[PDB]
Amino acid sequence: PQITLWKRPLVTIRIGGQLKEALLDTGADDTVLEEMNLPGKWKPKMIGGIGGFIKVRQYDQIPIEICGHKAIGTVLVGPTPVNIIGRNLLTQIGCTLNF
Amino acid sequence: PQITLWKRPLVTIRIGGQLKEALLDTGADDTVLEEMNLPGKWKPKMIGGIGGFIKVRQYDQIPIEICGHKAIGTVLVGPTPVNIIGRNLLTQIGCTLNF
Ligand SMILES: CCC(CC)CN(C[C@@H](O)[C@H](Cc1ccccc1)NC(=O)O[C@H]1CO[C@H]2OCC[C@H]21)S(=O)(=O)c1ccc(OC)cc1
Repeated sequence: PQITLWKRPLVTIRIGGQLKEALLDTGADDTVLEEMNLPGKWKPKMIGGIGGFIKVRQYDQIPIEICGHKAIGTVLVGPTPVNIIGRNLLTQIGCTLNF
Repeated sequence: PQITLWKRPLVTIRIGGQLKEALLDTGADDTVLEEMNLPGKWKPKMIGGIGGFIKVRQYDQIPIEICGHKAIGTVLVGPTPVNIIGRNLLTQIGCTLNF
């Protein structure tokens, strides 16, 4: 599809039994999801943006379905105000910027 | 151009005869540049990111040429981690997401 940017590029994602709305975010290196209790091993990390840093938990090889497209990779979980699909998964679903 | 996302989508922008590198950031509503001087009236504003809120200076109707595409719009100046081109200007240059 083609997503214009008149509004926030929010799309439906699935992670296990949770459907969430998430931003397709070219400015995000990594995917950052709102607090959720995912199974498996993780490692602590700090990520920085406008305002400073937040602490997140890094989970690897997590399958995520983004608008029907399959992805699998690292997801960072922590107290973000919005779910963010970053470049690590955007590439996997074939996403480009065009103008 | 078509821009893939295996690398950060950094582009050269022209603003006030200066060349800067800025990140095409679909997860940003607003264009926010690191501390710089711009002419004219500005308004104090606050904006929030992943790490909390910051103070910025809001400049309206500023020309920026992004990859040779002309925009004229609002530019926020303040302590962002990196120069970002947000949706307010991405829309002006006809940028869309495609997958
Ligand atoms: C370092 C570049 C940029 C920060 C500039 C990175 N951010 C992604 C942005 O797209 C966030 C994504 C974001 C969106 C909404 C809320 C928090 C974060 N947008 C953002 O801060 O936009 C601000 C400018 O416009 C405003 O509109 C939205 C918030 C304001 S991020 O959320 O902080 C972030 C995401 C992933 C990541 O992985 C290492 C590290 C940081």
